[PDB]
Amino acid sequence: LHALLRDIPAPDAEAMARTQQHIDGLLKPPGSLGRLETLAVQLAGMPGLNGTPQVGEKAVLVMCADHGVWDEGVAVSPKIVTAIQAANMTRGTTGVCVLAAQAGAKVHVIDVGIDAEPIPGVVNMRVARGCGNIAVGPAMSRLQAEALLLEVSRYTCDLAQRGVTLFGVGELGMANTTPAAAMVSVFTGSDAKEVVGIGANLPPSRIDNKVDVVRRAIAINQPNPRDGIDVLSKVGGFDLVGMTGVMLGAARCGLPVLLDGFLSYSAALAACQIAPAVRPYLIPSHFSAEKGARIALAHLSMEPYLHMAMRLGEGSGAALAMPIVEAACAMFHNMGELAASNIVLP
Amino acid sequence: LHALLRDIPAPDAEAMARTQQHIDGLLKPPGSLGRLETLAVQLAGMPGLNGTPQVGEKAVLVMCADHGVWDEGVAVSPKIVTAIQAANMTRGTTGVCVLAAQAGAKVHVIDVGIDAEPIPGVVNMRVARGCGNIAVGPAMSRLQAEALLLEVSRYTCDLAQRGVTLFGVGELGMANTTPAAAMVSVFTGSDAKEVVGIGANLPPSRIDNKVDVVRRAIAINQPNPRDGIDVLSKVGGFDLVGMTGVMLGAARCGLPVLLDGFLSYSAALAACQIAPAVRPYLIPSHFSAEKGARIALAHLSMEPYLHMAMRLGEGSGAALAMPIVEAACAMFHNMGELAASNIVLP
Ligand SMILES: COc1ccc2nc[nH]c2c1
Ligand SMILES: COc1ccc2nc[nH]c2c1
Repeated sequence: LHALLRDIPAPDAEAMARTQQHIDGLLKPPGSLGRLETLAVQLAGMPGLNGTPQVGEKAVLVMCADHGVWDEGVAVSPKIVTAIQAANMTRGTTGVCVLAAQAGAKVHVIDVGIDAEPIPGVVNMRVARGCGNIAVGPAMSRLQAEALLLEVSRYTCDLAQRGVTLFGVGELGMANTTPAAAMVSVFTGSDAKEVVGIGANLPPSRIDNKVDVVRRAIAINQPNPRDGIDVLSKVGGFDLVGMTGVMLGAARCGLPVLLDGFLSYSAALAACQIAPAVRPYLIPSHFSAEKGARIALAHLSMEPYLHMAMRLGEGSGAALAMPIVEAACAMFHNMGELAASNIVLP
Repeated sequence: LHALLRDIPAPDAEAMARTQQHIDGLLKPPGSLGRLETLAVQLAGMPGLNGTPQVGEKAVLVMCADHGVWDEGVAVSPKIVTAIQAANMTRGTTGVCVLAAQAGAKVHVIDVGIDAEPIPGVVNMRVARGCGNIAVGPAMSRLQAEALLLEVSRYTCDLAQRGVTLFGVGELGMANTTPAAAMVSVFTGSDAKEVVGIGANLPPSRIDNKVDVVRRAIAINQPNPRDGIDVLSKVGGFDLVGMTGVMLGAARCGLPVLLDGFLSYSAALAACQIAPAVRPYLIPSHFSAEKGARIALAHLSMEPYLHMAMRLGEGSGAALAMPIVEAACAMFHNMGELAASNIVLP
């Protein structure tokens, strides 16, 4: 793990300088393509990309897990939905599935802690049948966290070998916006009221209780903000852990990762906390409709591309942004050059 | 023309109600897919869509024209770029071309007023070799405007027959952000300073002059804000006119049109001014980096999906949004249903 972390490559500034130069000479007013240009330069700096903005195979990793905190009345979806939906993931009927297929990406369903019998077709990395209830104690042990980090990391980088160059991260677990709020609050120093959202249609009347739960998790666990692994294990969840793992793995592998929504922001705060070197590999997707979105993003210093008012999760936002990433490559590679037209612009 | 305008169909509320119902039953928390849901319902209401969100063939229409106002020192690109770039459009090397191809859309280059010899491969609808200089008089005659409106309209709806279901609109004409600013100012009642942008990298020192030019165009022409055709003809341009025409045609045809950036916003204000019935067919794409973007959009009551800091034009933003439109259809059609999973959500 310390190994893994140490070995995260820095971006190739040399490749980046060449990219910029090339971009500047394309058939257009310099910088006219805004964020598409920036995006492309960002990709060129990623070592696993071979000095150029390029997209090979695409995968979306969905981390599924149940949470003890569900018993605190924080989630109106019935617990079993995790298991059901997870199964659906295997049939290509979910929101992520549909969106991924549209993006030509492949969805990988990973069970890291579902409170149900194993589901065939789902990758089994199950830590336990749901995590501990953060309202009265830690979600899991430090060891348990580090281990999953390792395991997910590896799996992630291993896909790299199969030709994957672009990752999308997602989750599935009833009541997960709660631990998410807790983490944000902790890493960010914001009060719970500020970061707690309605999750999957939580009735306005039930908000108050959700906030209390969050505050409690915090007070009881005393998670240390300067220690991401500490935070994750105490008030996080299996699914949160797994997302952070994907992020560490893609970074170690020198590859780009597309974030999703609020849950994903939480995991990104942790990964950056654990390894700042991770930052440059992260790519925002959309701007989640969850209440704590703006704060979480501000702390990440990220401005998403898409404003869709989405709040489904599953990695649906991630899939949705893939074409944008492809567009930047097409731009980079297929556009003609000013010089070839004898055009000169200031 | 009065005919055309009269015959613009209202959206099918019945189809819309069925869409919503169907959407609500999909494998997810109701409304969790935000704007993607809204988008889909919007499409279902379009008569040319056959009661459902669907996308057949896709086309991007690029209106190219030169402007007399170029002589007022408002644009740093050399005039000839219109002609050059237009030619490039025919080779698939431009920004729109690259983006359209990525979206599987076809680009249609239309010459409505280029100040150069005709370009083979380009559709010829040339009104004149550039429009009049708005700083000292009208861009063209009312008749000239109405005619192009008619001609572009028809061409547009005619594509509908060839299987096109989704239009994207774009332009190409050096110095065009100037007439654009003028129109915005007029329709919006904003002062020129507020709406005048840097266009294609206009040096900050040269801004002042651009604003004066705009104010002048206005004072001299006295365009009537309650008359879109009046505005267009006086301080607009051939390309502006043509964009408005695409919009009227797609609406008459009962089809959706994707807007681009600032120039496109201008044309949309005019079309809505001329025919409010046009509104429901319009679909924002991205949020242009041009200074007058926010005002123009506010007047259109539109919130774009994409924040890319783009300012290239050509219909590049339009192409970029196409996959989003496709995504809403996929969602609508390929997602599984809650009932089929025995899942019940509040
Ligand atoms: C290719 O040079 C230019 C200059 C201005 C432009 N506006 C749209 N495309 C452009 C290309
Ligand atoms: C299908 O029902 C549900 C409920 C919550 C969910 N969160 C993500 N997908 C979900 C599906």
